[PDB]
Amino acid sequence: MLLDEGWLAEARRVPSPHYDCRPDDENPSLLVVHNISLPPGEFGGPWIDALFTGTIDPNAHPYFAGIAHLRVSAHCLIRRDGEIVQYVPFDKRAWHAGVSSYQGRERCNDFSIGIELEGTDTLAYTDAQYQQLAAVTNALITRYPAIANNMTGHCNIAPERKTDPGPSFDWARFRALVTPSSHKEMT
Ligand SMILES: [Zn+2]
Repeated sequence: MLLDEGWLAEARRVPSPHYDCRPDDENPSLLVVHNISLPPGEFGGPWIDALFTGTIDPNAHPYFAGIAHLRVSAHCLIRRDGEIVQYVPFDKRAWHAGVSSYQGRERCNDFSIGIELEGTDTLAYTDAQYQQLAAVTNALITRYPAIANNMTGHCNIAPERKTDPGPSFDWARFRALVTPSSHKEMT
């Protein structure tokens, strides 16, 4: 994949206005697949911008209203129109999940330099996302090799048929395109 100034190339730079710090240490290389929307990169929905400005009202549900108090920071957010946004480079650890576990490894927090996908009410995801994500993932695997067999989300803690409250990211398409437990070297 292209890299420019040691930053991820062909992406929109949106470095989060307040990063996190979590007291955990596991090698950062986990791919997180789920449809979320939290940061106001580009949209016209006032709820997302209200979070960052701070005027969010405890109406939607408790989790979102709760976590508002804590700043958020993702890593690479791919929007539903096949766009790549980058919030928080490989320098100064982020937080965007709560908890997740895969292959007898639980991550207490989203303490890994993965990806996150963004959409709004399952608005057309543009298959292009999967293709471009797979390209980024090829680079990321070649950087830190884990992701090649470590793809999960927040509901994929055990059953891969669910990945969040809205998967539909075609596990057969993605797993075939990405490293299929072959076309790898070293480990
Ligand atoms: Zn999630």
